[PDB]
Amino acid sequence: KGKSKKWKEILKFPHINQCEDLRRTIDRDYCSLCDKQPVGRLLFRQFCETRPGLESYIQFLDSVAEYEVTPDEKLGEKGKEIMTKYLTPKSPVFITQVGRDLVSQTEEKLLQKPCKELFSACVQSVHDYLRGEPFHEYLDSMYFDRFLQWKWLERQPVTKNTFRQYRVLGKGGFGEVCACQVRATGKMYACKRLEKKRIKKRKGESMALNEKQILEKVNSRFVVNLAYAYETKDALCLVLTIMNGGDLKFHIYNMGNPGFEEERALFYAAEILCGLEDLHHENIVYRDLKPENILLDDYGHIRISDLGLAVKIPEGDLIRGRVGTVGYMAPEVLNNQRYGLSPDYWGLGCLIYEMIEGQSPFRGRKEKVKREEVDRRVLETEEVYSHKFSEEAKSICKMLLTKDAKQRLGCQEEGAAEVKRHPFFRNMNFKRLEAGMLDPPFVPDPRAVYHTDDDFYSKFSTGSVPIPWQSEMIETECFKELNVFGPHGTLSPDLNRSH
Ligand SMILES: CC1=C(C(=O)Nc2ccc3[nH]ncc3c2)[C@H](c2ccc(F)c(C(=O)NCc3ccccn3)c2)NC(=O)N1
Repeated sequence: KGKSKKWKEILKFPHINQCEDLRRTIDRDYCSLCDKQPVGRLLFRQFCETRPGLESYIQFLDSVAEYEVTPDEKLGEKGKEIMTKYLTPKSPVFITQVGRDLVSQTEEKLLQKPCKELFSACVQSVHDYLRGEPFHEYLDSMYFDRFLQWKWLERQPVTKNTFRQYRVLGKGGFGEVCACQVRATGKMYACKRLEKKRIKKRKGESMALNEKQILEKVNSRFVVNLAYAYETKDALCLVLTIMNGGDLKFHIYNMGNPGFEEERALFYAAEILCGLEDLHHENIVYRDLKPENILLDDYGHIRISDLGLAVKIPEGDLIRGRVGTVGYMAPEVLNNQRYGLSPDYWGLGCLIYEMIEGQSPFRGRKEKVKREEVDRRVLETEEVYSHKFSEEAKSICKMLLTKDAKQRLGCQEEGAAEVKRHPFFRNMNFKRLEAGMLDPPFVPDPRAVYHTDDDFYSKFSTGSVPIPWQSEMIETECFKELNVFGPHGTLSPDLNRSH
């Protein structure tokens, strides 16, 4: 399925003794090793399936997975099924390490009205059990041994020969993004290639590193994810979630009637709002919200896709910096004031207005107007609203485009939640949107085609990102095919240490 012919050789396990060094120097943390890291999760689960009794605790955990995705109308029926499979005195798969005391509390919260995070405490205590003896036993096992081999692979050098590069997907001041493919696994990504020459000439180091490190640590369904970072002779590359559906600028202006139906604009706004929330949760200010930085995936969901201008603000501090794009810079930025998260709500106002109207609020579409004058309109004029806005669209745009940062919607104690409560979004179910369970109102046509250096370079090129790399191995069935053990209760050669 797009894999090279030698992929099994490329991904050949190392012998287990070559992982001696890893064994000594890996934090032996349950949540990370048996839940968060996806290959570690599967291996810990495999191990459990060989110990009489533990497959109950995992079956239960899967049953709750299914519950947390179950709708409200059927939350009761499913809650009752789980109760009489796993938790009662008489249940067939009784789990004893969840208190009867907690069973009691949970029955009472149940018979009232089922609350999506109902088994909050029961899942917790289950993990409290699994992290003791079972986990420590897992560490003794063949199955962790195998995890270390997977980890070994995860850390192998990444170079341009790990990938193949195809069509250009997008372009910018500092380089271009192409569709690329991992040779060994066939998985598709987008490779953002930044010429070393341009970075140095423009002193773009900070921006490049900021972007890499922020994409590395953010994990949001509304922001492109980072899977690899590496260097070539002439470039620095980021391998990112592939977004094949075009950017919002294109979609806005690709019609008689530039501008969307409110339904659709609402929807994008909500997803972008969530994206902003995820970044703010980490104290990142984005600073460059504009339609060309939002892209669609194949299903019509969006992600914030460029973070060159984003920056981490230490807790309890403000930053200075007159950066951004003309027409999308907030007054406090244009005035070179110190600011925090506020400019992003300004940008969100700009995006909603433009999605509805088909034009920046301070700038006609294809209007010959100079930077100086746009900046002037941003600071000195109020924006106008046409017949195209419902009252609630108008309301939210004005509230987000309040010139004073301190008084602007989204910049109070509730943060983003205040924006989610605005009537404009009165129909939108955010919990489901945040869980990826709302279908978008438009699916894109797949038929369209739209010295101090060296130090910086080593900090940039860290290789594979652990969790994305493991998901890749699973998703592409490299895990399933290669994760084989010795036959009939023995060790495979890669695991024998007499070798
Ligand atoms: C979103 C976006 C570009 C883009 O297409 N990015 C992109 C990102 C992830 C992706 N996955 N699938 C397609 C895809 C496309 C495109 C672009 C492409 C390559 C670039 F290098 C830049 C670019 O220069 N961005 C600014 C920057 C400055 C400093 C450090 C890093 N970045 C912009 N132009 C733009 O204004 N925004």
